[PDB]
Amino acid sequence: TVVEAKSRIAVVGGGGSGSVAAWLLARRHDVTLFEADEYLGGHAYSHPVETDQGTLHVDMGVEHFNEKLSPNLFRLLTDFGIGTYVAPSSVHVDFPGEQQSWNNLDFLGELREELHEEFDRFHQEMNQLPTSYKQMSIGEYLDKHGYSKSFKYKAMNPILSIYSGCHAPSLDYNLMYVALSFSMNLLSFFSAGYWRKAQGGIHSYLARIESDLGERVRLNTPVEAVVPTQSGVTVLAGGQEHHFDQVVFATHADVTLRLLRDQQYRDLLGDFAYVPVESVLHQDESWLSPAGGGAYCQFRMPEGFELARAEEQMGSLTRNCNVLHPYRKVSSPILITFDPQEDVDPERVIVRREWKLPQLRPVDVRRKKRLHEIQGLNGLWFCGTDTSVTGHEGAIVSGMVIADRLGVPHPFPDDAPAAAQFRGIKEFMGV
Amino acid sequence: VEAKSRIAVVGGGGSGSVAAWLLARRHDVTLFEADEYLGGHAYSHPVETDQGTLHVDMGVEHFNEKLSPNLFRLLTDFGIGTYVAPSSVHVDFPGEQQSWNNLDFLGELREELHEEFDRFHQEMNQLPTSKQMSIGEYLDKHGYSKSFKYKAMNPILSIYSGCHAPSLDYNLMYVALSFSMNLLSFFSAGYWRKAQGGIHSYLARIESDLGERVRLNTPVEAVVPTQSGVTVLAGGQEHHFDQVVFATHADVTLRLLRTSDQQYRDLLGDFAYVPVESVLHQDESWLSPAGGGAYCQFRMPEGFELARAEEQMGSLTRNCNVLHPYRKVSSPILITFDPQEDVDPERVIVRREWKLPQLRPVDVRRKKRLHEIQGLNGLWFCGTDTSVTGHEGAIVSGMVIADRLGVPHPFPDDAPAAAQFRGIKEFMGV
Ligand SMILES: Cc1cc2nc3c(=O)[nH]c(=O)nc-3n(C[C@H](O)[C@H](O)[C@H](O)COP(=O)(O)OP(=O)(O)OC[C@H]3O[C@@H](n4cnc5c(N)ncnc54)[C@H](O)[C@@H]3O)c2cc1C
Ligand SMILES: Cc1cc2nc3c(=O)[nH]c(=O)nc-3n(C[C@H](O)[C@H](O)[C@H](O)COP(=O)(O)OP(=O)(O)OC[C@H]3O[C@@H](n4cnc5c(N)ncnc54)[C@H](O)[C@@H]3O)c2cc1C
Ligand code: NA
Ligand code: NA
Repeated sequence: TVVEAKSRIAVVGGGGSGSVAAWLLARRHDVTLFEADEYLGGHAYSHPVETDQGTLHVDMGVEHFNEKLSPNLFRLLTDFGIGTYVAPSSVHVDFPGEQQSWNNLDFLGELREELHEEFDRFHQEMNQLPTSYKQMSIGEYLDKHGYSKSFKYKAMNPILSIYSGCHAPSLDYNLMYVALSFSMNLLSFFSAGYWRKAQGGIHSYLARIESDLGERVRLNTPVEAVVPTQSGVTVLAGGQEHHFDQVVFATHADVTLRLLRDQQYRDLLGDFAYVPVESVLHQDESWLSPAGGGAYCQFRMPEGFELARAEEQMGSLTRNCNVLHPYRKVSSPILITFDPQEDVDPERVIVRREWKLPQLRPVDVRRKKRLHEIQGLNGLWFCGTDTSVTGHEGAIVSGMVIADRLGVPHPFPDDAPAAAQFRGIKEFMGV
Repeated sequence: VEAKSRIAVVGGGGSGSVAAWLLARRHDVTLFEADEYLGGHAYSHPVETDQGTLHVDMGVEHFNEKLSPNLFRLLTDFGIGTYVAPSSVHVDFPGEQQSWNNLDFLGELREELHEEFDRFHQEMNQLPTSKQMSIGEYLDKHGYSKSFKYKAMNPILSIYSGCHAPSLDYNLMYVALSFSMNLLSFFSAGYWRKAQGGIHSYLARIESDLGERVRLNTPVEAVVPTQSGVTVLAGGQEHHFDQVVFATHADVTLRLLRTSDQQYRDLLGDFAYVPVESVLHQDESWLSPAGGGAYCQFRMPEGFELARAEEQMGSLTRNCNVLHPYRKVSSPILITFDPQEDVDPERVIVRREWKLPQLRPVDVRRKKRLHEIQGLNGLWFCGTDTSVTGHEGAIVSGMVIADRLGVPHPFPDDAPAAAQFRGIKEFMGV
C-alpha cells in the first residue's frame, strides 16, 4: 500500500498513543484527532487539587515511567522542557492481625519474620531466570518451586497489585514479566524501586501536544462509526460526516470494533480481555497505615481474610501522595485508593475514575501480534495499548510506528535506546 | 605448556586460591601464602556473642548473583548460602540536622541537594548507552555544586573505594555503572548479598580441597626464571618449577621478581594504591544518632572546610547489627574503616591494614597493558591488579590463567558466568 503526502488522516482516540501519532502526523498530512472525553491522554489523567501551595495536577492513572524503561517518552518530555522527579516505590503491606505486616524499607513486621527467607530466595531465582519457563505463569512457578501459600497471597499477590490491576488475575500473568520487573528494580522486597514521575502531572506533555495541534483536535467528539468506502473512509463523529483518505485507531480493540462498520475483523478485534480499575482521588486519612504511613504504596487486606479462601478475598491499594517530594510543603492529605474494598468517606472524596486495563496472559500477547494482518487494509491502521507491549512507552511508541509508516520517520534516531525500542515495537507489531 | 607441569602460586587470596584449586587438576601445584590463612582481602573474624560465634567480614563482604556469577556458582557448589544485605547509607556532617540518607527524604543536606541527586541518577543511567575522564571532571563540566561533590558524591563512593582514596579521580564508567546497576543509589538501598557464615567459608573449603599443596606463613622472597625452569625462594628454601603464577599486587610482584628486563619495571612499577584500615570494634559512640538504622554510616568530623575539602577525610562505619542474621544479637558489632576520631581501645576487637588499588583511567590502562608480559619466561599474572574491580574480577582472572594452562572454565553451563570469563579473558588480553 502506497500513501501519498498531504493526505486527509483521522485519529480516533486521543490518549497517549493517539496524541503522539496525531502530533507527528500533523507534519506531512492534514490530520484530525477525535476524542470522546473533555481532554487529551485517556489513562494519562492529572486531576487539579486545590491546596495551600497552589493547584496540583495529581496523576490518577498513568503515574510512573523512567529513562531506561521509557526512552521515547523521556526524550519527548525533555524536548518539551518537562522535568521528571524520582518517586521511589516504597511498599508497606498490612494484614488483619497485630504487627501482621512487611515493607521494602525496613525488616520489621510479623509477615517479614514469617517470610524473610522466601523473599530472599525469590530475588535470587528471579535474577538468575532471564539468563522451558518461556511463557510460564507466576502462580505455576511459585507452586512448582515450593513457595508457601502465605508468600503467594500475603507477599506475591500484594506486590504485583501495586500496578498490574488488583482485579486482574495477577498470579496468572507471564513469568518473564515478573522476573524482569524484579531484576530491573521496578518491584523489590529489599529496596524501593527506581520510578520517575513527570513535573506538574503526566498531562503536561499532552497539554503541549494539544497546543501544538490546536484546531486539529476535537474534544468531546466521540466517533460513532468508521465506514471505509470505494472513494476513501467515512467517519461519523459528533453528528457530522467526515471524509478521509486514511483512519488511525488509537482506541481499545473492543471500542475499535464497535466503531468499525468482514468478520476477519470480528476475529482479530473481538475476544480482547480487560480488567476494571477504579481510581479514587480522596482525602480520607483513615486509609493510611498506622505503621507504614511513610511508604508511597500502602496495601491493606480487610478483616476475616482466611488463607484458604485467599482466591476470593481481595485487598486495596492506597497511594500516599504526600510522600512525593514536590508535595512536601502541602498540608492537605492527597490519597489515591484503587478499587477500595473497605468504605471511603464520600465527604472526603475529590473524584473517581473508571477505566479498563488489558489482560497480559501469553494468549492476550499472542492476540496483539496477530493485528499485523489488518494493518493498512481498507485505509485503516491500528495503534495503542492493545497493539503494543505494556506501559506508556509501549502505547506512544506504537503511535510513532504508525506515523513512521505514513512517511513521518521516528523523531529520535540519535537517542540509541529510543531507536532500539521503536525497532522493537515496530517488529512486535509486524509493521 | 605440557600437562602434569610443576606450577607455583604466589599469593593465596581469592585469585590465587581459585587458580591453585583449578590448577590442582592437570598440574602439580604449590600455593605460597605470606599470612596464616587463605583469602587476603576476604577475611571473616570470629566474634563471640550470646547467640554464638560469628564470622564477621572485615574486608571483602559484598557481591550478588548478577555482578558476581562465577563467585555465586562457586559458593553454591560448595553448599554455601547467601543473604540480602541492602546498602542503606546515612551521611552525617557537622551542623544541626546536616545529613542525608537513601532510605527517607529527611535532612538539611537532602533539602540542599535533592535536585542534584535526582539529576545525577538520570545522567548516570543515560551514560553507558551514550568518556575516559574522572568522576570529578564530569561533575565539574556538568555544573554540580562543590557541596554535592564533597558532601554527597565523595561519601557515597567511600563505601567501596575507601574514605582515603581520591575517589573523585576514579574513572567515570565505574561510577556510571555502579549507579545504573543499583549498587549505589541516593533514592534506594542497593541489592547486595553476603555469604552465610563469612566470606571465608568458600576459602576454608578450597584450603581443605588442596590440603598439603598449601604453604601458609610462607612469604616468597624471590622468583628467578632460570635456563632450566623457574626458581622460587620461599621460607628459606629453593623450589624448582616449570611455571609461576603471581596472584599478588603488582608492587609485591615486582619486588619478588628478579628478571633483569627494564620492561617488567615499566609494566609493574607506577601501580597506585590506597591504604585502608579496618577496625572491628564495639564502641556504639560511632553510630549515627539519626541514622543508626542504616547499614553504611558516614561521619565527617568537626571543622570540615568546604574549601579545604580535598584535605579532610571522613570515616565510614558499618552497622552489622542491621544484618538480618545478626537480628537476635545484643552486643554491638561495628566496623569502622580509617577512623578519623578516637575509637575506644577497651571496645576494639581487632584491626587490619590493607591496600586497595586506585581506579583512575590511567590505572585501568596499566592493567590492560600486562597482556605483554603474560606467559613470558614461564611467568603468569592474575589478581585485582590484572583485572576489573571486585572479587568476581579477582577470582575470574585466576580462572583465566588456569584456563590458559589447560584447565577450562569450570562453569560453561552458567551463561552469565561464561560471559564474565569471556569478558575478563578479553580485558586481560590472554
Ligand atoms: C489506572 C491506570 C494506571 C496506569 N498506570 C500506568 C503507569 O504508571 N505507567 C504506565 O506506563 N502505564 C500505566 N497504565 C497503562 C496505560 O493504559 C498506558 O500507559 C497508556 O496510557 C495507554 O494509552 P492508550 O492511548 O493506548 O489508551 P487510553 O489511554 O485508554 O486512550 C484511548 C482513548 O480513546 C478515547 N476514546 C474512547 N472511545 C472513543 C470514541 N468513541 N471516539 C474517540 N475517542 C474515544 C478514550 O476516551 C481515551 O482517551 C495505567 C493504566 C490505568 C488504567
Ligand atoms: C577493606 C576491603 C574491602 C573490600 N570489599 C570488597 C567487597 O565488599 N566486595 C568485593 O567484591 N571486593 C572488595 N574488596 C576488593 C578486594 O581487593 C577484592 O575483592 C579481592 O579480594 C582481591 O583479591 P586478590 O587475591 O587479588 O588480592 P588479595 O586479597 O590482597 O590477595 C593477595 C594475597 O597475596 C599475599 N601475599 C603478599 N605478599 C606475599 C608474598 N611475599 N608471598 C606470598 N603471598 C603473598 C597476601 O597476604 C594476600 O593474601 C575489598 C578490599 C578491601 C581491602
Ligand atoms: Na535496611
Ligand atoms: Na520513601
